[PDB]
Amino acid sequence: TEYKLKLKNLEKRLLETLNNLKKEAMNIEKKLSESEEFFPQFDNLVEEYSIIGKHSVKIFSMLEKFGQFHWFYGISIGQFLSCF
Repeated sequence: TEYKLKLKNLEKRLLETLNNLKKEAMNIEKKLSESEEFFPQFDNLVEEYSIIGKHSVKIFSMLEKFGQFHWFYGISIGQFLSCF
């Protein structure tokens, strides 16, 4: 985001430095080319976390049903993350 904004700023400034223009353009191109294989390897990882999550939301729900049962057995989500 900051590179594309600064690139537009450099382009309007050049309208009213081509070396650093080309270098930041190459930097912009590289921080994309490396985003190509990063995403399918990123999102392929989390299946470990889906089995984590489906248990986590069930555990919190069970403690919540203990909280609706008796007024003393209350629990917040902040305490769940602190214990996590």
